[PDB]
Amino acid sequence: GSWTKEEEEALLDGLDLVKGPRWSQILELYGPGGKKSEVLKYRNQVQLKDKARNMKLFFLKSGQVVPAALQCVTGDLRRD
Repeated sequence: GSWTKEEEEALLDGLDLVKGPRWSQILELYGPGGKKSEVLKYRNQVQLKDKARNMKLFFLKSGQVVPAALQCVTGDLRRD
């Protein structure tokens, strides 16, 4: 359920590397058999997308800087 700090860092690094909200490519890097590591092996594409939106919402709602990697996550950030 809840994410570790390492998982959150991997999602942000993945977004930076795949140059956009390309969730399957993040799992090529960090998912099961990931090229970099398996730190996101238990998060599916639906989970990556929702977490990226929730992290962007967290920075916005707390008045903190949105990292460049999350600026490509656009549109509605509300939970389904």
